[PDB]
Amino acid sequence: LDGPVLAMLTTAQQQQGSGDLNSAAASLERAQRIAPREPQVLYRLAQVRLAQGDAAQAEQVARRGLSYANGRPALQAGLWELIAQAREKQGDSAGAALARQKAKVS
Repeated sequence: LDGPVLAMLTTAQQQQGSGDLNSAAASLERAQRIAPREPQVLYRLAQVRLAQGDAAQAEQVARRGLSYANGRPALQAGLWELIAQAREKQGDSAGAALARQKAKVS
């Protein structure tokens, strides 16, 4: 396992788990300096932003992670569900259903 990326993920999850979504986001942006193309980093980053209520932001991060998630179906399913939840919180139930449709058949 790649230690540096995993260290930042681990640190991010400890911070999110503690209620410090700001630092978690900072830790995940530091993770990108090591792994700018890691969809799992983007997945967690989109989660933290979504948990902060920054839905439109989360959606674009998750949509970016998706472009790097090719041939990783469990992860693409996860990212689409995140995108659905981000559309929902933006008042968009059509784009949310269409996203959950892509999560179910990827």
